Amino acid sequence: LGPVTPEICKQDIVFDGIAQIRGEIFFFKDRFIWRTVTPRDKPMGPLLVATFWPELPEKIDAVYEAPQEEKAVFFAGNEYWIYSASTLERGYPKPLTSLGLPPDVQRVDAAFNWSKNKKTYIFAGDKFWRYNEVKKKMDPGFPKLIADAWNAIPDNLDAVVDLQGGGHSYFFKGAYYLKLENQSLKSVKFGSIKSDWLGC
Ligand SMILES: [Ca+2]
Ligand SMILES: [Cl-]
Ligand code: NA
Ligand SMILES: [Zn+2]
Repeated sequence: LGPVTPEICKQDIVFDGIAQIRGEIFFFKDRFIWRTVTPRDKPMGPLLVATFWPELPEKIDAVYEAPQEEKAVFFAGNEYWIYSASTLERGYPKPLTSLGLPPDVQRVDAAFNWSKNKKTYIFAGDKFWRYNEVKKKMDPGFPKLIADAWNAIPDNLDAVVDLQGGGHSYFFKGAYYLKLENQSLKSVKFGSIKSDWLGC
């Protein structure tokens, strides 16, 4: 007798964060992860996030992999953790203020590094920030409003990821994802997370 764990396809799971880390896609839900190497193939899981990142709290809010450093950055509450493989770095968790976020944002929604410009975007409610990974600082003139800067992208995102050299960013909210053409921000298509990411 084991405890009940979430069942993809049989339940409507809205993930906390999604990230491609070291060529693998991770879907995070509470203490668990499912992973796959290519999107429409049914992911292995649930594994426990603790067998890879033991220091992470029981729920993350957003995850991305900083491309250059190939470090995984996880947000949970008003802290973030940066790892190289399963090794937590020097002095993490740090408050979100060490990333350049204002002390008023107490949690973020979704985060990704966008291959279109290799800048990191951090989404929180109706706003986002663009973080410079080489200068290790936020770019000026942020936060901007998602409604003002993105095309057909909803506020309160769940997760965002840009896979590989695929040239699409994927915004996940509720049961659907929006697929953005990185070369044509005008062209946004929608699809179903269960059918297209979880291979249900
Ligand atoms: Ca989230
Ligand atoms: Cl995310
Ligand atoms: Na992400
Ligand atoms: Zn079942």
